[PDB]
Amino acid sequence: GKEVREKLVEESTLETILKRGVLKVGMSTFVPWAMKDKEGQLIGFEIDVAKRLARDMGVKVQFVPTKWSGIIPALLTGKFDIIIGGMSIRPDRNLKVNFSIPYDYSGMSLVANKKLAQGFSRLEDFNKSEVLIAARLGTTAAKAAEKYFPRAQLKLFDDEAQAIQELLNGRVHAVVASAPLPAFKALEYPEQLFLPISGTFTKEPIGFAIRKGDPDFLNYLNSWIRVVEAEGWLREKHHYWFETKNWEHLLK
Amino acid sequence: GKEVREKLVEESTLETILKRGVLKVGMSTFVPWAMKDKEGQLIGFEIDVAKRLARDMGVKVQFVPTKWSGIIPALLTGKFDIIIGGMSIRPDRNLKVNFSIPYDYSGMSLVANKKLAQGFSRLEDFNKSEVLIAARLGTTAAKAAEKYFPRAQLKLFDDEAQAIQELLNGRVHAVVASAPLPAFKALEYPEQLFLPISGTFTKEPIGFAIRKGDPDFLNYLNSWIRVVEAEGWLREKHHYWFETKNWEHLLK
Amino acid sequence: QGKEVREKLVEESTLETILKRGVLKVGMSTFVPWAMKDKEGQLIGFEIDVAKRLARDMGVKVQFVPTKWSGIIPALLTGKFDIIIGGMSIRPDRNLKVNFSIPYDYSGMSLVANKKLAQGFSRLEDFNKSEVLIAARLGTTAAKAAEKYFPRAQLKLFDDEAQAIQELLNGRVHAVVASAPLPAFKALEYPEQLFLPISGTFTKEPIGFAIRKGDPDFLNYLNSWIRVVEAEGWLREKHHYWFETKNWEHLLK
Ligand SMILES: N[C@@H](Cc1c[nH]c2ccccc12)C(=O)O
Ligand SMILES: N[C@@H](Cc1c[nH]c2ccccc12)C(=O)O
Ligand SMILES: N[C@@H](Cc1c[nH]c2ccccc12)C(=O)O
Repeated sequence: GKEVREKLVEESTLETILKRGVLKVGMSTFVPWAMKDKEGQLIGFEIDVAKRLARDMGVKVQFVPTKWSGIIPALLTGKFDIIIGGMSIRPDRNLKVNFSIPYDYSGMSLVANKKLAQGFSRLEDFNKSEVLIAARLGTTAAKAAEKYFPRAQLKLFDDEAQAIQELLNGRVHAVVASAPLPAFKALEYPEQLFLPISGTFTKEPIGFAIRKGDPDFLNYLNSWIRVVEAEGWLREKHHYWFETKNWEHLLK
Repeated sequence: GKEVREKLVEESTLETILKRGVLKVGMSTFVPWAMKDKEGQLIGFEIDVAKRLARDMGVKVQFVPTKWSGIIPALLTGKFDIIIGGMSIRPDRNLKVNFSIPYDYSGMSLVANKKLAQGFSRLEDFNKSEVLIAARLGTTAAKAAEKYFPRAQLKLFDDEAQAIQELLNGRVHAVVASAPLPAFKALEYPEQLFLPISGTFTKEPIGFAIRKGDPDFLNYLNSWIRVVEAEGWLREKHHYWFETKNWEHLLK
Repeated sequence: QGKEVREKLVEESTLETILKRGVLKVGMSTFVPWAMKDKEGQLIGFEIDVAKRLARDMGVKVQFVPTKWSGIIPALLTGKFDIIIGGMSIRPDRNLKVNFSIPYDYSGMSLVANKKLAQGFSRLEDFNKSEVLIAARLGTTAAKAAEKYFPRAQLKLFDDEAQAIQELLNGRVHAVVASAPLPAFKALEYPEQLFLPISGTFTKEPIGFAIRKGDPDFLNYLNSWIRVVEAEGWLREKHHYWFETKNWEHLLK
């Protein structure tokens, strides 16, 4: 009279984590979401979120850096328990994984090369056949480039630094990427780069991704988000990482 | 040692939809939530919601128009996968079906007959035993009439146009219905009708209804709502259908 | 057939257990004005009102199972009742064993101090000192808060609230830490001995129902119910009545 329900509880990935004593977290490099610093340790907003979640669960944390384009297959094949990697909740991804409630929000922005894109002042100036746009492979930045600049030539990169180097070198007109990356890079490299428009042109809820059939793990993650949101801690961390450069000299 | 969990995933109605290639949606006629255009094809706020959801799942959409009084039994016996019908989340209904998070909010309003309700300037003027009120059978409008005008005689109709026609004919004092229907009809027929009070006297979250034991389908629907809400799409659609009459030329 | 596991999960929900019994069994503990016995001998308060409307909207009777707070989660786990509706803060350590609804209320921590021992105190830091003795209820988030915000002070955990106040009045502790509005009530009650050194609250804690795990249908029902009564304004009206007025005072005496 209770077997099915008890078996569902036992098979939760939350129970797998508790038995192992370690939360295994899949993520990828996006500055300042997650990145290796000069001491060789991972830091960033997503790292702070994952480290606190592990601590509040009473377990150790282990990070499993993964190629972003293969991060969902890695979750599905059990390379880790959870994606904490600044993943936008999306209905195509949700076919394969389940999402928590949002713990952050992001929006898409654009940074441009001063010589190639001189005089460009509007989104539509980049939606032309002769314009080359760079974005990160497998991300919502690529999807936004296709949606808002469909006539542009889109060039995808599996590495964030390789994409910005193309822009610095004058090989593409713009990089499309989540704020605050475009604004930060325009301020970092004013000799080569500029920010044509302030603000953002998408609004994207960010959630944890976990494997399906696990309502108990979802309950735990959503309850955890609600508590640290009400505490003001997510706002504090969002401001530190995305609205200051106080962490800048931790990096190589 | 994970059969129960793997079987729950396989038995989700989300997987049933994906393998069929078609989302089957139950709904009923309420202008402008869902109604036939002059070609005989369905249009409205709820139709647009269902069409986007199906498209974002990668499937076709098939509408199953249903008598509202039997729409939950139809869901339970498998006539369709989901109710996208402007349904208020309610605890009695929740005994039989599960509800998504809200994708819309509505509120109750009243439109009155000028001759029978001459002088009725307040809501309490309609809470009298000599007053007759019409409402749609099986809706929260019928419940609202029972709660806020318990002394009045309630006349129920399974057809929206039949109810407003009784009001137009001077056979009832008022129709209780979700905004914007009362305001729209008072502006459409000022010779017969008037709106004694602006604004609404209920506030009702609107949710999808699906069959129980399906946490995976619930996760998908709620994550979808969060994405299209943040995009501003639900707001745009709510404004077009419920705050303008720009769609009237599609009807007749 | 082909839906066996799913149909069994539906049938094994505690929601169905409640509907078949015809009665909702609610675990709670006595905290004024969350839940308390009035002078007619009946339970009243914010949590009682929430539980009574939930039961009525479910179509069942309600039965309250008063339980000692430190043992309330073990009592839920062993089936002494169906649900905790007892002002319980959603917390990650508790969530290891039970599941939580979305929030139906929020609380924040406060503090009530002895006038003689804590004369001149006016900030949180004044109480964070080795000589300061602080009391908090065992097993509550007041104990966690005292540990976090007053780590240097000597912490006296208790489970007899009346005895803790007796010690605060005779000056055997400097302050009592507890969820607002209770410290303010104790201060506004005994203005000669006690006072309220800090205005407002220094935590923000979402409050949720707690239920046994593996029950996504019961969670859906509880969360949908909260959404409806929150939209109606009813929860905020009940929060105001119990926690921001004393209109209920003379039901007690
Ligand atoms: N949210 C993006 C990933 C992302 C995070 N930070 C970024 C910065 C730039 C480009 C992409 C990103 C996605 O889900 O696909
Ligand atoms: N929300 C109502 C249905 C509804 C939508 N639009 C309406 C207009 C008039 C009356 C009822 C309705 C319900 O759940 O019952
Ligand atoms: N929210 C507290 C319980 C509580 C409610 N009201 C209180 C008043 C005093 C002390 C504790 C409480 C907890 O979960 O631990």
